[PDB]
Amino acid sequence: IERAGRNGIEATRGGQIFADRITITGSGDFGILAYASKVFAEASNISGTKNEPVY
Amino acid sequence: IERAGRNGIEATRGGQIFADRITITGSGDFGILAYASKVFAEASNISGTKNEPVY
Repeated sequence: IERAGRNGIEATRGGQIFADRITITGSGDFGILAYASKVFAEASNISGTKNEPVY
Repeated sequence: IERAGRNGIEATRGGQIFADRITITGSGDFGILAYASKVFAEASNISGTKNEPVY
């Protein structure tokens, strides 16, 4: 993922998201956002996040 | 979910039950029950439960 206008990854209302080595770049908001939902990322390359990377 | 004869939600023996604004009412037993299992209910509206609502 790259150049996201908003959160690079958003998981809302209990929706799990699987990820292993996903590269995140230039997101408008939090690169990874958990909203009562799980997110898995064994590795990552979160970069260029205007707000806090992991939320 | 209304007027259940037993626990209005049940995740047993594993498994997951997704829920966001789920409404329960009048359940005969536990409003939400879990046996080694995940249950997600962000904004549940448990009501009229005879036994303990969340278990």
